Amino acid sequence: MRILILGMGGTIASVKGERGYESALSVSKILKLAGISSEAKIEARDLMNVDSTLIQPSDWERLAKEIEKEVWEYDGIVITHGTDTMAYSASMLSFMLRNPPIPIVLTGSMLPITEKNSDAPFNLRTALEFVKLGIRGIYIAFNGKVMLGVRASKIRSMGFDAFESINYPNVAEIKDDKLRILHIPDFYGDEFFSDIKYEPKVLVIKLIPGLSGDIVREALRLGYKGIILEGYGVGGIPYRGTDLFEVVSSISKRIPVVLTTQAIYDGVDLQRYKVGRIALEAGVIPAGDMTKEATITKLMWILGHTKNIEEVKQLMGKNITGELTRVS
Amino acid sequence: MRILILGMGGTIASVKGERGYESALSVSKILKLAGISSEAKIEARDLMNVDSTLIQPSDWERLAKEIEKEVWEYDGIVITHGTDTMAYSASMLSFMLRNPPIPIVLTGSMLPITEKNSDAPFNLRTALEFVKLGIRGIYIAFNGKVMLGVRASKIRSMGFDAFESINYPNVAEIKDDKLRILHIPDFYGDEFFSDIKYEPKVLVIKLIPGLSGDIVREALRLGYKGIILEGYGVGGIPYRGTDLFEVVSSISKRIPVVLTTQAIYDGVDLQRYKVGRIALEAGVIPAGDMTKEATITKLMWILGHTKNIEEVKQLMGKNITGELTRVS
Repeated sequence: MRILILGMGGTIASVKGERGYESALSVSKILKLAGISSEAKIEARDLMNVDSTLIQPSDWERLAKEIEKEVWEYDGIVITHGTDTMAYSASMLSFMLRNPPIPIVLTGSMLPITEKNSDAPFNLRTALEFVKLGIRGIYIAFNGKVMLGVRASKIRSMGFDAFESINYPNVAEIKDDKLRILHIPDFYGDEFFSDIKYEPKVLVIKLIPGLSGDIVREALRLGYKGIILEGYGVGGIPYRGTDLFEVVSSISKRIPVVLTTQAIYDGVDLQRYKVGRIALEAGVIPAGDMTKEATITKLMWILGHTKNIEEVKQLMGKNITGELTRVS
Repeated sequence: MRILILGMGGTIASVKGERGYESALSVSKILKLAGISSEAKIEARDLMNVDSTLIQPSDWERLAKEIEKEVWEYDGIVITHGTDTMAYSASMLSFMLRNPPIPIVLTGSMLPITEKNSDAPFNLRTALEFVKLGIRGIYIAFNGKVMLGVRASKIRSMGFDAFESINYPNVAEIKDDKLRILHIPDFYGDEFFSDIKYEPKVLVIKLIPGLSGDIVREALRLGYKGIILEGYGVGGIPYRGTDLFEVVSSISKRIPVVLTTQAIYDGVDLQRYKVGRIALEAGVIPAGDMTKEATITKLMWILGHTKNIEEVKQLMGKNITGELTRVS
C-alpha cells in the first residue's frame, strides 16, 4: 500500500504566532503528530505551505502536474490543504484529471494538529483509511465523511462539521466506528488523462435588490472572460426598476454569463419561473445543481480552451465528472 | 383580534401557466383558495403583486409607510411575499421600524396554491396562529417555524424547508399540531422608531482564487457607496499574487468595505488568522455572525444616514435590532 501525501499548508499546519494562526509546519511533522504508526507505505512531500485563502489558480496547475506524474507511482494520494479554498482545489482537480486510476483525497482540519480537541488526526486517519478501499476519484474527507470532490461545499466557518455533500450523497461515512462505503461514484472511464488548462479571470457577483447592470458592463471592459451571477433561488434576473436584465441580454452574447443560486441546496431551474424563462431566452447559462465552487472552476476550466458562448453553454450543462445531476 | 394582510406578490400569489409561474392572484383570492377560516377580523389588502425576484428597494419604502400607518389600528400584520427576497424585506423593515408594537410576519410558499401538495395554506395558517400570540417584532413564518426576520436566510431554492434561522434559535415551532413559543426576543425598547431612509447602491462580490481589485476600483468609480466581499471562512483578504488587498486598503478609506463569509453558519472572526488581522488593519469592517441579508440591508440603511467610515463601522458593530451577537 503505497501512499503519497502532499502538503499545501493550511490551518492544519499552523500555529498561533503573533497575529493569529499562520501556516508553518511540514507534512512529516503533521504526519507524526497523528497515528502515523498505522504503518502502510507512506511518504510526505511539501508542494507549498500557504494559508489556504492565498491559494491561486496557478497552484492548482502546479498541484495537478505533480499528481499526474505520480498516479502510477502510488496506490492513493492524500493532500493536506487549507479548508477555505479546499472545495475549489478539489473541484478544479476533478476537471483537470479525468479518469484518475487511484483515490485522491484532500483533507485538513479546523484546528492546528498542534492543539488538543484537534480534528486533524481523525481527519487524516479517515483519509488514509479511505484510500485502502481502492475507490478511485477525487474526494474530500472531513469530520467522518468522505464526499465526492465536486459536490462538497464549505458551509460552516468554525465547526468541525464544516463540509457537506451538496445535492448528492456522501460516498463514505463512519458507521459503528469504521468507514463504510455508501456508494461508488461510477462516472470514471478507463483511460486516464489530464486536461490541465484554464482561464482564471471570471467575476462572481451576488444579485441583490436594485443591483444595476453597470458592474456587468464594466467587467467586460476590464477584461473579465466570464461572469457568474449568484441569484436568489430557482432563477431569474431582475428587469424591474433596473437595467440589469437589459445589460445582461447583450453582455451574454459577448462572454458567458452564468446564473447559479445563493441558496445552498437544490440548484437552479430556469423553467420554473416565467422570469427564469425570460433569462434563459436572453442568453443566460444555468448552472443546474452544481456547487458554487464547481461552477466557478468548471467555467474557468472551459474558458481554458474556448470563448464560444454556445460551446461554453453545452459544456457547462454536460456532466463531466459527477458535478451535475441529469436535468429533465 | 384585528389582523391586516398585505400582499406584495411572490410564488404564493402566482399560478403555474404556459410560461412557468407568474403573478396572478390578489390577497383575497389567496385566502379564499387557501380555505382560510374567514375575513371578519381579517382585512386583506394588495399593495402590489410583483413576480418572484423582482422586488426593488423602493418597494420597501412603500411597505414600511403602510405598516407604520397601521401598527396602532391592528393587533397583527401578515405580509404575503416572494421567497427569493423575503429575508431582505424582513431585514430592511426591521431597521426601518424599530420596536414595533405588534407582531409583523412575512410568509409565502415554494409552490403556488393551485399546485398539488402546496405549502401555501399551511404557511398562511402558521403566520395567523403566530400573530394571535401577541409577541411583537418582525418575523418570517415558514414550514411550521417562526424565525426573527433579521436572522432568517433562504437556504433551499426548492425544498419546503426553505428558510433557516442562522446562528440564533427559532422563536416558535409547531408541536402537536400547535404553535409553541420557544423564546421571546427581548431587545425591543419602548419607542416605536420610524427611520425609512437608506442608500441602495452597494455591491456584493464573492472572493475567489485569483480575484483582482480592479473590479473593486471600478465599483467606486461607478458610484457604489459601499462594498461587501463575501470571504472564504472566518475571514480574510487574499494579498498573494493579486492586487486585491492593495486596492481594498485605499478603497476602504473612501467607502465602507465589509467582509462577510461564503459559509452560511458561524460567521466572521477577523482576529483568528493572520490574514484576518491584516484585513482589519486595512480598514475592513467585520459582519460578525449576521445573515448575508441582514448585512446587506443594514449597510444600505446605515449609508442612508452617514457616509463617515468609523461611524459606519460603529453602527455595523452595534446590535441594532437583534441581528447580531455580542463581543463584536
